[PDB]
Amino acid sequence: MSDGNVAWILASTALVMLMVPGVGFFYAGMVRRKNAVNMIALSFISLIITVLLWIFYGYSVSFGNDISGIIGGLNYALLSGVKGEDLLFMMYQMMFAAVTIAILTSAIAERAKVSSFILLSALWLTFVYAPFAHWLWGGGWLAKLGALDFAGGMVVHISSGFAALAVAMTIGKRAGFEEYSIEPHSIPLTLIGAALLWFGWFGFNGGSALAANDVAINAVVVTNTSAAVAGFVWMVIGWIKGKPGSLGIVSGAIAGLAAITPAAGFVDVKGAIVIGLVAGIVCYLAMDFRIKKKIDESLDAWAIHGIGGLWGSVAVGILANPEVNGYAGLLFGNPQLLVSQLIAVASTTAYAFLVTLILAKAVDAAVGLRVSSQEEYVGLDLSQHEEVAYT
Amino acid sequence: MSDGNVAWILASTALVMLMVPGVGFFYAGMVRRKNAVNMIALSFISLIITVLLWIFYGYSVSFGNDISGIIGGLNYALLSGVKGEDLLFMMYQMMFAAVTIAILTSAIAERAKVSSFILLSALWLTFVYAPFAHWLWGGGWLAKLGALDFAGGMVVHISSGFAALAVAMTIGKRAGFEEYSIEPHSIPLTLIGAALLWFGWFGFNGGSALAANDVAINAVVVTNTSAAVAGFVWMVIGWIKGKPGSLGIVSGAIAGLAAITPAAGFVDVKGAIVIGLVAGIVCYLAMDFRIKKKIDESLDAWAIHGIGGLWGSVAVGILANPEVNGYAGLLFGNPQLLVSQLIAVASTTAYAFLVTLILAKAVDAAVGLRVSSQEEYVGLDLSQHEEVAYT
Amino acid sequence: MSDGNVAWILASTALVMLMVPGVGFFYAGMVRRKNAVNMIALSFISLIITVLLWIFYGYSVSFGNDISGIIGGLNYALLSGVKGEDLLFMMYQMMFAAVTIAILTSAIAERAKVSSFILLSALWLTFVYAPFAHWLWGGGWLAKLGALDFAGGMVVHISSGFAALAVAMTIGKRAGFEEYSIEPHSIPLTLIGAALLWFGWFGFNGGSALAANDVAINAVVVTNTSAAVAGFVWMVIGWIKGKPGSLGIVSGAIAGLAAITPAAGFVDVKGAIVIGLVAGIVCYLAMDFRIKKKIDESLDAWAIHGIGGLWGSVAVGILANPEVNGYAGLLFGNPQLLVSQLIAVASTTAYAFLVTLILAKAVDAAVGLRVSSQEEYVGLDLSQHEEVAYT
Repeated sequence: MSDGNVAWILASTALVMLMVPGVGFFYAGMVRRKNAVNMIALSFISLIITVLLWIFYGYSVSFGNDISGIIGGLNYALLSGVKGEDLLFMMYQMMFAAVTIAILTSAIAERAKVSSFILLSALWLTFVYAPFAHWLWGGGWLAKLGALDFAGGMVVHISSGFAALAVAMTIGKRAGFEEYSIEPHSIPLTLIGAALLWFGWFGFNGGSALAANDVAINAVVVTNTSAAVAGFVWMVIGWIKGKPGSLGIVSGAIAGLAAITPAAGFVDVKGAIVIGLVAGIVCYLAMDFRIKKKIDESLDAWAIHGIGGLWGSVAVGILANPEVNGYAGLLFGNPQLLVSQLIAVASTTAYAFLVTLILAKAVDAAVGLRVSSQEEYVGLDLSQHEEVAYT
Repeated sequence: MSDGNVAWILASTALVMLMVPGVGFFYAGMVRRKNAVNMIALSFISLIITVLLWIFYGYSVSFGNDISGIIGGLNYALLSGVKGEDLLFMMYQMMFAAVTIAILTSAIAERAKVSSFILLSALWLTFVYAPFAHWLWGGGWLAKLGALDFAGGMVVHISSGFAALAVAMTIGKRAGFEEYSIEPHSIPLTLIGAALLWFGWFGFNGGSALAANDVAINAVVVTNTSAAVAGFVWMVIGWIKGKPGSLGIVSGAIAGLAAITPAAGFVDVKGAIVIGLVAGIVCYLAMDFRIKKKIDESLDAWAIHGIGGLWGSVAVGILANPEVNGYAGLLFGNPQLLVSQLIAVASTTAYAFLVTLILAKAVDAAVGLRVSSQEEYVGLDLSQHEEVAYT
Repeated sequence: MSDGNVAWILASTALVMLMVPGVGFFYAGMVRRKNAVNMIALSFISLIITVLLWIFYGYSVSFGNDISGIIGGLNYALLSGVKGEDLLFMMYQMMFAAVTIAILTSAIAERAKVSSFILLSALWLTFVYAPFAHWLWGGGWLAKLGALDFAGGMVVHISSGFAALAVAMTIGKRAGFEEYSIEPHSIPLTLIGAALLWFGWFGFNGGSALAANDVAINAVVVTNTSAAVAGFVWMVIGWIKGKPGSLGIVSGAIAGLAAITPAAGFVDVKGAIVIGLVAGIVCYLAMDFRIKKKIDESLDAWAIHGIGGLWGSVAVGILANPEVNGYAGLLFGNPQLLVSQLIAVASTTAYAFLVTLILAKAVDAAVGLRVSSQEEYVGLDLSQHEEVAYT
């Protein structure tokens, strides 16, 4: 199987798994002390629930026998018939799902019932994630019309980003959101999460070539490039508006990482530089805008991942360099790729937002998404986990 | 040597090394602020001491020329005669030893003299760990009678688990153990440790195939499976008894990881599901039981690793699927494997508990294991390291 | 390209990248709460700035067409002409640069303007790092006269170490440095950084063989060996002088890691033991000495990396074992290698110290390195980032 290739993907899988709690730490540092445990716990739960559902039927629904090009059959339920390298792919893909669910927790920070999140997550994984994976990577209709997504610009970032926006709108602002700022209880904790996310992204984008080859190497180069550019942009903006806070710096880096994800294996360093530069700017604008509109999409999964993934997914159609991976974009003489990307981006963006909206309201109506005001007041660590973060 | 295989084991070795301080963080978050440094420091010391002893003679005693099938000779002392791939194996195995010693620190939390722990650790590594490794993996008597242990259900988990129980009983309860609860000073710190342990377990179980092949892939799949199942079980139990604390969730996940370790490369996903389900239940019961019996085996190395490793090691004899790795268990028509496992489990469990008991008392009699009451009062960070965790 | 080798270097690159924020956490725990964010932020900025400059021209200046054996041309600017495996090497090397810059932040702890550090870093990377890399690894004059540096004893440790000493002397002591001790605000945070540094060093030294072969395996063995020995030494010294603080333990381990870096792929375990033993002693003495001289080279980049790298680089000339990697040192009958090392060490030590001194003063004169007294008083988290570490 090429031990080298198996080695790299085994490693990449471990790396993406680390990103799940990595998201938890990243988010936890930004919420109040009384909700720190909850924020982290959500990422671990996201991992646990994802592994089970993926095995049970999630994998099959994403990559099983195609039906009308919109979803896969149940031929791989309980991994029936999944062997050898297919097992590794299943496992690697399983982790992409988990990270996606964790990113989404941005929209429910400090005020959701754990039980409700689990229910919603299970439904979302079933009706939004699996379909997307199938459409783009499971031989679905989007792949058929030529759409590309190297590492999940759409499958992972647009989905969680826009789903987060829908969820935030459904669950409502946190008490005191408009009145006064919620201060991050531990920026260092968030920076630890940020370090784990950058590190794990090596397996995320680099492992998406599914081999230890020139494409993986390219993905690693441009991934770091876009991250550095977007992080530099936010640093500049930070200075332009005051002082460069560390949160803005790593938030910018992540914008660049999300934007390059769908294009990591198709563009060159120059293209990577454009992608990161634009990502830094548009994502910052997106953040400012949702803030202006007073939407409590708390940790900016939308502005960063949603918008970053949207831009990067479209950028693929403009900058794909055939000398890099055969595929060519607009600037390389091929208008068709751009149209495939726009269709894919338009489709995934609308579906993620609208369907999540339906699922969120459904669950809210069925069991209620938000915790009581008093639980929100005492904090979810105590009220939802009967634990205290620090003593 | 197959660069791919060397690559994977090099990586797996790095991964297992990370698990050592990972154990330190995991444990540190659960003790009081005045003992945080001590708890972490112990894991680093465990690593340092293990590397030296392993090199000096530990490796040789585990994997050197067999003598009566119970121990290895000194032909590899100072790595004399260890070259090429044998060097990599030595290094990979070295890290298993280190993690084992760190897990054991559970039984001495908040009240042991560092010097005494070092002495005990050196003795334990010599008279308990090395023998076990030799018996099962060094061509010892247990391997000869057909016993199997894929990644250390017995060599690592039962040994540390039961040794921890013996040590706890010898050193005695912490002041105020029975009167009032000791609160974890930083659950987030513990969750960081938990994240590092899950991540490193990819190298632990996955690297035990000693190649980037189908067995490693299987080990990685079932390892994540069992972890998710057992973590889900503890989450359910947590809800059944109140609220699902994050500590219970990751403790359950670890129970599943310990249980699947001895079977990672022999069972299928369905078997992995059974193993994790039972592990979650029995380990939770074990925890409750040692608590009822008022034994201060502080961080549950026993209930989690001891019992989890015991179950998983026995489960190998029941669920080994020949279609997975040739070996077959009871349910697959082979009663013999079960008997080999029971013998191995009975032997390793009794020896670990009884011999550790002897060593602990010996050291206690020789130099005294426990710190003075006042040192316990002011905390070991100050009294044993003359340091203060946070300012 | 040997998927196995690409796999290992891809992984090693991820590992070295993690070391950058790893340095940030390591240092952050040792400074005051009011400067925690700043200390970490500096490492992330170091990474961001390094990636950009490396791509732009840093890589080319280090490994491009040689000119007079002191520097490389601009033939690889913007990675023009860099493809395949050369891209991976570029990326792997990029991370070495980033870690070096982060280590250097030791000398400006708690009192530097971020903008000034960036300017200085950019200049230093250009006039000190790139040249060194070229001299030793880019076919420069030092390589030509037979000097060796397996993983950066000189390129990374001596450079940052001595540059840090120069910077510290130029920027001046922190207010109250001589009067009273500055207490570490979070030793646990530092230990997390220490864990990440030890773990990442697997990719640092182990990946320097640029293949998953016997040399990488050796590097990994001796790297862990030297670390354990030096850490044990500091533990002993700690006991000899009082109690073994955890900071001394990991600081000793790092001394051993820095010392073995230039020799990781040339010496045997016995040589590794000598290197770590001496490193522990000389680095401890160096620390005591700079303290006696009242130099506020704050986090001992000099005593640990500077001196550790100096010793290890010289040790290569004494202990290189031809049976390990062909090269032989003094004790193995070859006096020439020792002379090459002394020349290289003398050259790199003097240049790093003197040129950094010039650059630091230049920048200080141009824009001023140090923050105002009041900013130093309120802390750089607030004054330089308008952020608060913990709430």
